[PDB]
Amino acid sequence: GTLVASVLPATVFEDLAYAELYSDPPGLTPLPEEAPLIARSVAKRRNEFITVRHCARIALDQLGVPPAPILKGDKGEPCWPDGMVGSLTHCAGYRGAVVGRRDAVRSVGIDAEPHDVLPNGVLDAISLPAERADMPRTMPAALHWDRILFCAKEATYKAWFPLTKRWLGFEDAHITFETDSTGWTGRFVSRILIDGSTLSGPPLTTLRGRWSVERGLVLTAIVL
Ligand SMILES: Nc1ncnc2c1ncn2[C@@H]1O[C@H](COP(=O)(O)O)[C@@H](OP(=O)(O)O)[C@H]1O
Ligand SMILES: [Mn+2]
Ligand SMILES: [Mn+2]
Repeated sequence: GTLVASVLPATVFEDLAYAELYSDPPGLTPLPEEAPLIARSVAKRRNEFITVRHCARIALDQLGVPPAPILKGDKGEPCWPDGMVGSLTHCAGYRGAVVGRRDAVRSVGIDAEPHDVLPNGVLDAISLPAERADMPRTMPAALHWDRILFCAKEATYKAWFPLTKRWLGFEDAHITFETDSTGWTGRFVSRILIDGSTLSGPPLTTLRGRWSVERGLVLTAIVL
C-alpha cells in the first residue's frame, strides 16, 4: 500500500523509497546473518522483525541497493548498507520501512501505532505541560492527539539518534502541530531543547515532520 506516502515529501523520488505490509505473509525468513538476533525471540517478535526487514529490502531494491542483512547497533538502532539511511516501525497491523540515499537524505525517522487513546499515565510521562495545552486545540476532537504526539516524539528520536548518538528524552523536545483542512493529516515541527551537536554537519535545532491517520493507524515521519 501507500499509507506512509502520506507523511513523506514527494520530490525526492530518486533518493527515497518505502514499503509496507499489514500482516506477516507466511514464507519470509531472515537472511542467514540476521537469524542470531531472533534465535531466542518470541513469535510476535520474530515475525515483525522478519517482515519489516523484507519491506526494508524491497525499498532498498527500488534504489538499486542489493539485499543485505539489517542488524541492530547502538541502542538498538538499525545498521544500513553503505551510503544509505532509513527507519523501521512495526505495530499491530503494520510494518513499514523508509530508506534514502545519505547524500540527498541525512536521516529518517518513522513511527506507526494504532489510532487509540493512550493508556493511563503514559501521556504525562511523554509530554510537557505546554504541549498538553496547545496541542488539543490544533486538531479535531475525532483524533487521539495524545497518541499522535506520542508517535511524533518517537519519530523525532529515530531521526535524531543516528546523527548524535545521544539520548533524547520526552522532555528534551517541544513539538508543535498544524492540521490541514481535511482533518486527518498535517505537519509538526520538533524544537530541540538540549545541545543539538551532531557527529557530522550542522547541529539539529528543529525537525519538521508529517502525521496522518490512515486505515485506523497513526503514522509519523521525519526526513532530514
Ligand atoms: N536508537 C534507535 N535509533 C533509531 N532507530 C531505532 C532505535 N532503536 C530502535 N530503532 C528501530 O525502532 C524499531 C521499532 O520501532 P517501533 O517501536 O515503532 O515498532 C526497531 O525495529 P527492529 O528492532 O526490528 O530493528 C529499530 O529498527
Ligand atoms: Mn514495534
Ligand atoms: Mn513506535
